[PDB]
Amino acid sequence: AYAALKDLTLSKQDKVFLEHLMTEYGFDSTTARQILKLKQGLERKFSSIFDDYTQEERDYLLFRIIGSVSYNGVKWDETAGYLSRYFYKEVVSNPVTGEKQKVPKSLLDIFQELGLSKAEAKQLQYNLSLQHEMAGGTLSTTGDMVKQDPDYYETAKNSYKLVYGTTEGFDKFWDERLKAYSNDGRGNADFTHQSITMATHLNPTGWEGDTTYNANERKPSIGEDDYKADLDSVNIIGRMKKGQSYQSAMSSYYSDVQKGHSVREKEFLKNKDWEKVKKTIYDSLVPNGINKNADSVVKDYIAKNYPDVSKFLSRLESVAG
Ligand SMILES: [Ca+2]
Ligand SMILES: [Ca+2]
Ligand SMILES: [Ca+2]
Repeated sequence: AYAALKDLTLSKQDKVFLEHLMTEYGFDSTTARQILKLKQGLERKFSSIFDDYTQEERDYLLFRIIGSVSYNGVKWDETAGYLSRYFYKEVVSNPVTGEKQKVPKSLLDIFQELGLSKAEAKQLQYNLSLQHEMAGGTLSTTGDMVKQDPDYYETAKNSYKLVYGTTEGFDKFWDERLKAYSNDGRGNADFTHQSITMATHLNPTGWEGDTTYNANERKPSIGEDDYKADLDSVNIIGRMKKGQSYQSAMSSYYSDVQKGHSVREKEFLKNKDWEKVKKTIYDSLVPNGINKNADSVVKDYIAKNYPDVSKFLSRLESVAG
């Protein structure tokens, strides 16, 4: 655990970054180092010294690629941007003409272009999806899965063998990852959710989608994993806009979160007006028959019908004063 990061052969800044990935989301050193490998591939592919790209574009690409594990399809391409603009293979499309066409690269092929081996790419994708599904603390140990949903258990087991090549150790692995990714059931930030939120905010062309009736999703849904992801997206993007890279801003932010008190909520309320947040959620969730000025009535309505959004409001209200 501690023993893994002594030798390495990473800058002090990179080790700090790896440790934040591990602490905040639950990744072990193996997965965290694979995420660092992706980032290093982006710097080799999109230079600011030998080419034209910027650090913010490289940070966007990292968020966009990690997000695509869980958020894909044309609805997300229009929203967070098309990865095919940056990752493709060209093939002769008409043998007589010589005309070529650019064929979009799959997510696993993007991972390998950026430096991961085929096995590393499969492991990274799997662990990013696991963290995404487990972060909210709604999933079960294999021991409870067997009894409750035996078909989900054998499905999950098959996915693990697909990745690692064996069924051996699935129960121990799943239970170990469930404790780490879910923060022992209490909730960690949903990393792919945070990533696609940040990618969307950095696309040249979050909490609001999760707290309102937007079309696409399951209505409002803001479990603890999305609460942290949504607020941390806004906070870290804000630090980046002030001049920091993603690695610097997230390192400074998670350090500050540890050193302070309710820093996640206080910093969110400095980026987003508490009254605008309240108003956005009220207009979307509260029917016109309820006087929105009668704040005690509204809070009891939300508390009864949207317990997750209620906690979201209670936590911010608490720090708004
Ligand atoms: Ca989530
Ligand atoms: Ca402000
Ligand atoms: Ca209801």
